[PDB]
Amino acid sequence: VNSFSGYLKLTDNVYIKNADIVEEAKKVKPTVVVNAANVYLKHGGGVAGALNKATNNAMQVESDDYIATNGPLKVGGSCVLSGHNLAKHCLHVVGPNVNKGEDIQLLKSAYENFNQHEVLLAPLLSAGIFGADPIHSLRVCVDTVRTNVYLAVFDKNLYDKLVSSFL
Ligand SMILES: O=C(O)Cc1cccc(O)c1
Repeated sequence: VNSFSGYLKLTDNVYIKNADIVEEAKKVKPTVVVNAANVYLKHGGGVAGALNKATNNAMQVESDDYIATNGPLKVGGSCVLSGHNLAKHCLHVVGPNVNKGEDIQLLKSAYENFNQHEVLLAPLLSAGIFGADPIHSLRVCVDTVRTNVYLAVFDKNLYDKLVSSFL
């Protein structure tokens, strides 16, 4: 048993809910929250702008130190940093950004990072301002992630479409 409430079960291991991932993280304080990161960990907008704002910019301060030491992530890659006031840990995962010309095949590599963690609160990778088809992102998630993933979908209209079209 875990602390996640109100999710629809899609598969053995994948759950979904219409929720603000910021508000969900603040309520649950999961072990791992996933950020929709870019390779520079520049948390300007979307989930990383919203997650970073909720940390009062402490996520960005930590991230800048990480990049100064290690250099940029790979598209498809990840790093584990603090979860600040939102979670124990934040898994910063870089899905391909379609609006920058990145290979959508890298979305499966991105979701493979989730398998290193037994339970996660996550957004749909490469959705929203990263420009991918969210229906596709949910299919890749279901067919790639084997650990227990709790997906927060901000947009109620998209949530209903994801559920109603799910095979
Ligand atoms: O949550 C959503 O409704 C779709 C979305 C919006 C912003 C970033 C995402 O990964 C996904």
